[PDB]
Amino acid sequence: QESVKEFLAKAKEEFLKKWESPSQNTAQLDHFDRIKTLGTGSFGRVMLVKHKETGNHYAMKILDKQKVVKLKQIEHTLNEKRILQAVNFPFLVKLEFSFKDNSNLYMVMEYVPGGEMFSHLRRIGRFSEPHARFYAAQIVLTFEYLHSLDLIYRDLKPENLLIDQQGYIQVTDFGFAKRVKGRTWTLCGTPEYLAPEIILSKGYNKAVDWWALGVLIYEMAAGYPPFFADQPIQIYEKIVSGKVRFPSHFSSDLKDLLRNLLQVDLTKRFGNLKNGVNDIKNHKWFATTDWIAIYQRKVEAPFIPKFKGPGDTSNFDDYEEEEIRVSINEKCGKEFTEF
Ligand SMILES: Cc1ccc(S(=O)(=O)N[C@@H]2CO[C@H](CO)[C@H]2O)cc1
Repeated sequence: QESVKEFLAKAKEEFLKKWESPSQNTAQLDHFDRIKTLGTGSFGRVMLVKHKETGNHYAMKILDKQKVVKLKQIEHTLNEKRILQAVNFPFLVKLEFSFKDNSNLYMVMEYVPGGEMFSHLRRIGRFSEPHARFYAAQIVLTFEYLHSLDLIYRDLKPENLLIDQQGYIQVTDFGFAKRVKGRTWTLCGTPEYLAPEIILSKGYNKAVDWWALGVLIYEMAAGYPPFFADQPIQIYEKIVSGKVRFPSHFSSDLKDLLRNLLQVDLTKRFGNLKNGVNDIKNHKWFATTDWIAIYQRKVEAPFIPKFKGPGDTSNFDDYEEEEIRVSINEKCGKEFTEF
């Protein structure tokens, strides 16, 4: 374990140096060609772009400053960029450039052509336990890394897990990630993945990520999430009850792990006990996992996504292609000074 302690100490040193002195303004919009819209939201979109001089493809997240302000996401968007420019881990999508202009904020990330885990999960129905375990191990290591930096991720769900050319996970969307020593209070995340303490408006901590991992593993192995209902209010009632029904095809080890991750009492939840992540890593469901081999990407993946090359968009969906305009006048300059 000294090797792991020293790895995490170095990881924190390197994070803190970038955290304290964030990079800014490392590209500009007219250095890229727009290719395709890969995703949208209420205040931003993600575009496939190509750098005009190098030919490299990237996933460019574009946030409209005026909408970020209106939807009360200022602090969250500053968190997202400051954290992304400071982290470095094999299963996190890398931020290559960031910049802003009169209208928008831009985060230029590596493009992962294999698509969201969500698509592959829905296509296949459910993943076998070995397949879910391969992905789950990556998330465990990623959360060990993030939590050691005092970061809470807060948006684990299949849509945010991209599958790369080797079949490994790259986590995207740090819009809810936050550096938290102690507790935090914001209501955020997708309903099916919210821990009870979020729904109950409590001060919560990194244990919410371990709850979300329980939801993710259940959904991967069953094909649907454990607290499924038609409307958020009904989902929330199921979550706080914590009553779960496991499919009979689940192994006993999987059920036991999930009862401990989907523990309503955060003080009893795996990942949040005295032994921290080691209660998860040492659980019988992970007995076949070589944690070092996973980290080193030496395990052959269950599944390699089909795609033709680094510019292929076939694993992503089709969206209306809308203008990306830049106002002649600066909007919300003060709010985004640090970006
Ligand atoms: C003998 C045995 C080997 C592997 C597993 S396993 O738990 O790794 N996989 C299970 C078998 O097929 C289902 C879907 O994966 C699971 O219940 C269980 C039992």
